[PDB]
Amino acid sequence: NDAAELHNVTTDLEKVCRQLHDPSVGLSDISITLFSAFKPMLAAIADIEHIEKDMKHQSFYIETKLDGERM
DNA sequence: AAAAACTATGCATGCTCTACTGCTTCTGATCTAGTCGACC
Ligand SMILES: *OP(=O)(O)OC[C@H]1O[C@@H](n2cnc3c(N)ncnc32)[C@H](O)[C@@H]1O
Repeated sequence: NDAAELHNVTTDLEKVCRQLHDPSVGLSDISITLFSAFKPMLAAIADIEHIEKDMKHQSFYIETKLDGERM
């Protein structure tokens, strides 16, 4: 049921296969753990005249985008 | 005095080292084109 979330949190098939072996017995909690790669958070296309509607009408942070490698 | 036996020698064969020169083939170094992995 929650294989995708655990895989994203841990980024390893072996751990997902081993921990989530039984179908009924799941994991109570799943979150980023030490020495376990996690999927980075990306950004979607930005509407140029709906920013406020996208921000729910609150102050927002703007920062110059950097051309490098995400790590 | 005359005939037969032993030794000197000497020229030619084949082998052996020793080297030299040429061709064929294997190994190694270098250059160039193509390919894979990671990202964005
Ligand atoms: O085009 P894209 O979706 O790959 O761009 C988003 C990625 O770029 C990273 N990024 C670049 N610059 C920044 C800043 N200033 N802050 C946060 N992330 C940034 C994103 O993390 C993403 O991988």
